[PDB]
Amino acid sequence: AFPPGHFKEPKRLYCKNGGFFLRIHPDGRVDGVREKSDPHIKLQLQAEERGVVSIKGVLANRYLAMKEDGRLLASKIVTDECFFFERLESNNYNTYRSRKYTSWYVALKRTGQYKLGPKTGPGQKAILFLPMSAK
Repeated sequence: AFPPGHFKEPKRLYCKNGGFFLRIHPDGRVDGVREKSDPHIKLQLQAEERGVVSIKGVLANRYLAMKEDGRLLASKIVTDECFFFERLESNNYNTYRSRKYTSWYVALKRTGQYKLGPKTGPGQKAILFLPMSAK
């Protein structure tokens, strides 16, 4: 598990697939971008309970959610679709697994689009995110 401080400061989440940072747009679209200065990739992780986080786009003021068909969007209000198990994998990247749809992961495709929940799974490059400083 992670200590305090992981949650104190905002983060960028760097995806192994394509080198995309996870981006939360003002209108609730979620996607990836390679540019580290994009203002919409500054995220805030918040511990909801042990090993569970919500992920907020700071500038968008919206929380990452995974929907029942597997799509990603970001909502103004926190709901049960906004919670993820955060786990450090053996390769030192993290995964984010839906607490509601427990086989599905937050993931980005090589195109920059999100990858639909049902196509995700362990061992994919698409599900691996490295948190780092937002500075």
